[PDB]
Amino acid sequence: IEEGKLVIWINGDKGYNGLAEVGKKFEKDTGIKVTVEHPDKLEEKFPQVAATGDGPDIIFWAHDRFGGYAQSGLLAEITPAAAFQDKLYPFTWDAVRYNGKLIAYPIAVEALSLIYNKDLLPNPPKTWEEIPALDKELKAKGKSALMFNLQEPYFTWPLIAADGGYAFKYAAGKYDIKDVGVDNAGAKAGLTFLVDLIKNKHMNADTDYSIAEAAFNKGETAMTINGPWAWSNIDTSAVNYGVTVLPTFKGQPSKPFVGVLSAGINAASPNKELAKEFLENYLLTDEGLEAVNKDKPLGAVALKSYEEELAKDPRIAATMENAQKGEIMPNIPQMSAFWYAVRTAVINAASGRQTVDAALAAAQTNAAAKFNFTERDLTRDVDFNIKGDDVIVFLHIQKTGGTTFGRHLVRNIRLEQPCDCKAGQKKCTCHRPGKQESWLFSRFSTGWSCGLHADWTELTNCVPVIMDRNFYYITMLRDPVSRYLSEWKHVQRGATWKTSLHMCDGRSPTQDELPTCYNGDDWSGVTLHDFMDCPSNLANNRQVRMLADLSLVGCYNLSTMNESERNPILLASAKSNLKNMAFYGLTEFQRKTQYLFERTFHLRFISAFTQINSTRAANVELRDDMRSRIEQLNMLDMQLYEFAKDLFLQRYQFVRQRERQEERLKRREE
Ligand SMILES: O=C(O)[C@H]1O[C@@H](Oc2ccc([N+](=O)[O-])cc2)[C@H](O)[C@@H](O)[C@@H]1O[C@H]1O[C@H](CO)[C@@H](O[C@@H]2O[C@@H](C(=O)O)[C@@H](O[C@H]3O[C@H](CO)[C@@H](O[C@@H]4O[C@H](C(=O)O)[C@@H](O[C@H]5O[C@H](CO)[C@@H](O)[C@H](O)[C@H]5NS(=O)(=O)O)[C@H](O)[C@H]4O)[C@H](O)[C@H]3NS(=O)(=O)O)[C@H](O)[C@H]2OS(=O)(=O)O)[C@H](O)[C@H]1NS(=O)(=O)O
Ligand SMILES: OC[C@H]1O[C@H](O[C@H]2[C@H](O)[C@@H](O)[C@@H](O[C@H]3[C@H](O)[C@@H](O)[C@@H](O[C@H]4[C@H](O)[C@@H](O)[C@@H](O)O[C@@H]4CO)O[C@@H]3CO)O[C@@H]2CO)[C@H](O)[C@@H](O)[C@@H]1O
Ligand SMILES: Nc1ncnc2c1ncn2[C@@H]1O[C@H](COP(=O)(O)O)[C@@H](OP(=O)(O)O)[C@H]1O
Ligand SMILES: [Cl-]
Ligand SMILES: [Cl-]
Ligand SMILES: [Cl-]
Ligand code: NA
Ligand code: NA
Ligand code: NA
Ligand code: NA
Repeated sequence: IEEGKLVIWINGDKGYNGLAEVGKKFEKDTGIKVTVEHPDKLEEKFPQVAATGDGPDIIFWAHDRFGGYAQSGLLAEITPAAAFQDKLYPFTWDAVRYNGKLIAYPIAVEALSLIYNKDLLPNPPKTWEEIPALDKELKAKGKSALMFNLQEPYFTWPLIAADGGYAFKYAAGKYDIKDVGVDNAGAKAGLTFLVDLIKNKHMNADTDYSIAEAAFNKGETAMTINGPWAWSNIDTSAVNYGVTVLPTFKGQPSKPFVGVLSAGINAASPNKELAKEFLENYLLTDEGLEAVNKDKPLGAVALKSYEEELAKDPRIAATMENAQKGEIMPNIPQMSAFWYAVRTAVINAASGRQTVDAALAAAQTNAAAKFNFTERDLTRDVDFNIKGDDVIVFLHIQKTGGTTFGRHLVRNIRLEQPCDCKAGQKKCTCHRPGKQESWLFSRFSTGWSCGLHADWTELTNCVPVIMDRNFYYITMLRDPVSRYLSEWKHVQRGATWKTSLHMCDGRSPTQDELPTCYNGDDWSGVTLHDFMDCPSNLANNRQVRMLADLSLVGCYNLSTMNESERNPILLASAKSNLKNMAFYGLTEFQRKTQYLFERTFHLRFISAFTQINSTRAANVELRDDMRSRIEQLNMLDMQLYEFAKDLFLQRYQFVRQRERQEERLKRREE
C-alpha cells in the first residue's frame, strides 16, 4: 500500500465508475490519486492480504463481513465527530458497530424486492403459492413466471426465513452462535417450496445471476428477484418494470436479510486520515452519493439529506418495505460460515441430489461449526502386545512438544522391562522381553532412521522395511499460531532441520521444488516478518503437510496442480490419517493426553504429565493483525486443529464417561 495514494475495493455489481468520479474530484481538489478496483472474491481476498501489507486502503462490502474483519484486527476504528454521525441514520451506524466500536462507514441500505415486467404482468402475484399457476399460463405463451439467482443463498434466504428459518438466535443482548435456525420446520417448508418449483419445472436449479438477469432483461420471464444495483441494466434494456413487495409464503412476508453497504478502512493503511476525508467529505455528500447512485443505484442511502431527496422513488419505497419485513444481517464473524453452509445446502437440495431434510441438517452442523463423529471414531482400544509383534511409531512434528512426549515414552512408562536409558546418553534401548527387537520407533529409541522428523509419507513407506506387524502410529498436535511462533523462535536460534530427506514418490525434492528460505548455514536472527515472508517456509501448515499422503498432490512439485485442488486434498488426507491413528495428543492438554494414551494402550505412566504454560510462544506479544496473518499462512493447520481438538475432547469425554459407568456398575454389585 503506497502512502499518499488511495486504493479502493468495491464489488463488481456496484457503481464503481461513479465512485471513480468521486475519486477524480478528490484528486482534483487534493492531488491525491484514488484508484478504484473490483477484484473477484474481494471479500475473501481482503482477510488474506490485509493481514500482510497489500490490500486496499478502503474496502466496500455489506456490513455482514466486517465483524469478522474487525475480530481479526484488520479494520481501523472510525472516529467521526458527533456532527458527522448525526448526518447519517442511527439504524445504519448500528449495522457497523462491533464490540462497542464503529468499524466502518455505512453508505446505503439494500434489500431484495420482487421486480416485474408490466408488459407481461401488470399486477404481480402477492403469494409464492400462486406462482406455479401463473407460470403455467405464461409457458403457454412461450414465457416463464420467475427467474432469479439460485446459486447465492442471499436470494433464496427470504423464502427460507419466511415461515421461521433464522441464522443465529438473538438472545440476551447477543447472537447465540450455537442456536442456528437453518433446519427448523419453517426453514424446511421454505426450501421445500423452492425445491418443488424446480421439480415441477417452474424454475431451473442451474439458474444463476447472469442467466436470470439475461432472461428478465430480454422479456423472457415476467419477474425476477434482485437489489437496487440491478435497476440500471434493466433501464439499459428499456424494460417497463415495477419494483414491489416480495410475495408472501404461508401468509407471512418474505424476510430478506438486509445489508448495509459499508466502507471500512484497512488497519494497515498509512492513509487513514485521507481515507476518512474521502469518505466523510467527498463520498458521503449529496454529490458523492449521486455520482455513485447514477451509475448503479444504492438503494436507501444512509445520509439523511440525500435519502430525503430520493425517498419519493417508488423503487426505493418498495426497497424499504421489503427491508422492514426482513432482518438486518448480524455482523458477527460466524456469518460467513452460516452463508457457506446454506449456499451448499440449497444447491444440493435444489439439484434433487439430497433431500431438503438432509441438506439442511448438514447446513445446521456446518453453520454451528460442529463435528459429528462415530463411536468407532471415538473408540481406540489397542490390545498392545509388547511381547508380540506390535510397534508404536511416534511421528514427531516439530514444535508440538514432542521432546517431552518422546521422553515420556522411553522414561516414564511402567513396564516389566522398561526402556534402558543410560545416564548421559540421548537414546534408550526399548526392547521386548528377552529379545533384541524394538517395540518403539522414535527419535529416542531407534533414532531418526527414516530421516530427521520423518513425516507420515516417509514413515509409512520406510518403517515397515527398516524393521523386517501391527504398527500403531501416534503423534502430538499444537495450536498452529503457537506452534508456528515456536518454530520461528527455534529457527531464529539456529534450527534448520536441513538434513531432513522430505522423501516422497521415492526421491527428495529438487531445489526448484523446495527453495531454501535463507542464505548461508542457517536463518538465525530472522525477524517474524522475514520468517513470514518466505513462500517456501516449511513452517507453513506443517502439521497438515506432515500428516498428509503427499503423493496425492504430486509431492513437493507445486506445478502439478492448482492450490484449489491441492489444499482440500491435503486437509482431507491429514484428517483421515490423524483420525485413523491409534492415538494422538494435544500439547495444551497434557493430562488428558496422558489419560487417553494410558486408556488406549492399557499402560500407565510413572509420573504424571504436567502443563507448562510459560512457553516461548506464549511470551511473544502478538498484535491481532499479526496473529491473523499467521492464521492465514497456516489456514490448513487451523482447520486440522479445530477438527483434532474436537475429536480429542470428544474422545476424552467418551472414555472418561465409560470408565465412570464401569466403576459404578462394579459398586452396584458390592
Ligand atoms: O563409524 C564410522 O564410519 C566412523 O569412522 C571413522 O573412521 C574410522 C573408525 C574406526 C576405524 N577402525 O579401524 O576401527 C577406522 C576408521 C571416522 O573417523 C568417522 O567420521 C566415522 O563416523 C561416521 O559414521 C558414524 C556412525 O554412523 C557417525 O556417527 C553417528 O552420527 C553422529 C552425528 O550424526 O553427529 C552422532 O550422532 C549423534 O549426534 C547427532 C548430532 O547431534 C544426533 O543427530 C541429531 O539429532 C538431533 C535431535 O534429535 O535433537 C537433531 O536436531 C534437530 O532436531 C531437534 C528436534 O527438533 C532440534 O531440537 C534441533 O535444533 C535440530 N537441529 S538441526 O536444525 O540442526 O537439525 C539433528 O538434526 C540430528 O543431527 C544423533 O541422534 C546422535 N546419535 S547418538 O545419540 O546415538 O549418539 C554419533 O556419533 C553417531 O550416531 S549413531 O550412529 O550412533 O546413531 C559419524 O557422524 C560419521 N562421520 S562422517 O564424517 O562420515 O559423517
Ligand atoms: O466458495 C463459495 C463462494 O464463496 C464466496 O461467497 C461467499 C461470501 O464470501 C460470503 O461473505 C457470503 O456472501 C454473502 C454476503 O456476505 C452478503 O452480504 C450477501 O451478499 C450480497 C450483497 O449483500 C449484495 O450487495 C449483492 O452484492 O449481492 C450479494 C449476493 O450475491 O449475501 C452473500 C451470500 O449469498 O457467502 C458467500 C457464499 O454464498 C465467493 O465470493 C464466491 O465467489 C464463491 O463461489
Ligand atoms: N508439558 C508441556 N506443556 C506445554 N508446552 C510444552 C510442554 N512440553 C513441551 N512444550 C512446548 O513444546 C515446544 C517444544 O516442542 P518440540 O519438543 O517438539 O520441539 C516448546 O514450545 P516453545 O518453543 O514455545 O517454548 C515447549 O515449551
Ligand atoms: Cl539418530
Ligand atoms: Cl488436560
Ligand atoms: Cl486401561
Ligand atoms: Na549411538
Ligand atoms: Na527445543
Ligand atoms: Na543466514
Ligand atoms: Na503471548
